[PDB]
Amino acid sequence: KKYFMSSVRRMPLNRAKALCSELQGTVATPRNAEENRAIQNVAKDVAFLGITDQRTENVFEDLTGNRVRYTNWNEGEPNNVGSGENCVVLLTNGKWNDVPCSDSFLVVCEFS
Amino acid sequence: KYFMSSVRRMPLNRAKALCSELQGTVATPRNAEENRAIQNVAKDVAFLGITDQRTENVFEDLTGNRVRYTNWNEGEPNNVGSGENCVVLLTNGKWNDVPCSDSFLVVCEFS
Ligand SMILES: [Ca+2]
Ligand SMILES: [Ca+2]
Ligand SMILES: [Ca+2]
Ligand SMILES: [Ca+2]
Ligand SMILES: [Cl-]
Repeated sequence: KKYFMSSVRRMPLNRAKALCSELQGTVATPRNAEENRAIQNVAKDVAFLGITDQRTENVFEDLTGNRVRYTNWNEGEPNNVGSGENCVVLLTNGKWNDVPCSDSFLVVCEFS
Repeated sequence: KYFMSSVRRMPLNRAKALCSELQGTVATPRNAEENRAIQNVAKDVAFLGITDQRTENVFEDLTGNRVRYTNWNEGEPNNVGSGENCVVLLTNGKWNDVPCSDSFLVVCEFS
């Protein structure tokens, strides 16, 4: 089964990736509503998910380059504001928001 | 409990910081079953969340609880040199006390 754990400190996606990979896990990528809720359970605040549209704008993939199926975008998202928002966070209501990969948020790691 | 191993080596203070960052702790086997599980996730010698830093030869977990189950390698713990107050799980599953300043892999434990 997948197990999700939340970080205590906030950091940009690249550091979030490094943190989860340090324990041989990955940044949490919910594949369905059950997993999305499981991530909500552990994230006490806005937290990074392992999804990006860095390759092609508006084509969201997990960190292994696998195009995602399930999405739970907050109304109005993804909006790619300004210079670009190519990373994704799980808001406190469980919905998603695309944000700059360089911005800092808690991270939820996934292990199985 | 879920056990995960790090890929890089680091001293105990950094190991504690890593496990704590994801709200866990350095793995502390409470019986032979947990000891084997940690051994299996660790690909090389790794730190356990046990030390005798507070009182020499009184081994406790990182929350101050004295440990009951132990699996010391023959001749251990020997507190050699200027002192060894940290503990590692060897590749055969037995334990060895080592300097906390030394670098080893870390196995984190989560509930
Ligand atoms: Ca984008
Ligand atoms: Ca947005
Ligand atoms: Ca000692
Ligand atoms: Ca020793
Ligand atoms: Cl020491």
